Amino acid sequence: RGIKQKTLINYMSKIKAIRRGLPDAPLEDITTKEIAAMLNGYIDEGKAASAKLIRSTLSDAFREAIAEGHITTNHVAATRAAKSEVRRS
DNA sequence: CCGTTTCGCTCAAGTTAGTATATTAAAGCTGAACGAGAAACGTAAAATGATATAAATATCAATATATTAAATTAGATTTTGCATAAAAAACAGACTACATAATACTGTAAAACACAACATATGCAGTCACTATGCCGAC
Repeated sequence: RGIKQKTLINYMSKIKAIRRGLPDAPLEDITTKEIAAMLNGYIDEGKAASAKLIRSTLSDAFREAIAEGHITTNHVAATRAAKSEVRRS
């Protein structure tokens, strides 16, 4: 997709967290519940900004999957995105 | 001179900062296959350079005089560019006459199938054998 080096690393850092927080079961078997169970698990730890990037990266991963004949719908576009206000003074 | 500890670096996982596009519409680029006329080449044949010497023929000045090709006219005429207009033939604008399809209407056989009482092979209904290791039992 022609990225600017660093940006690519950011994605990999978000993908490595998904495979460790979500089973390696079929995509169609992945319900919306098990996606919010892991998501909210990082929202209570104060990592609100992290949950926003993880869901945005994971959601886009399925859009490409649907395009290549794998799944019919994205069960990630149903969950809410955690808002995060800047705490930096 | 060498060892030990601090510091410059990069990998790994959180915390923020920034900018915003998809289709129409019509080209523009470039690798690869497609299709004739004119001149430089080349072997072969025809014209010419090679070559020389006494005898034959041309080289040329300076001026008188008869001769003639041919540009320079100058008047004569076919040739050439351009229509004008009517005789003669082509061809729509009419029309009845004639043979021909779409249609108007009568005349008649027969295709296509329901309906109904039988007739019966054949698939389905019900039970045992064919064919060969399981399971269970010993090794």
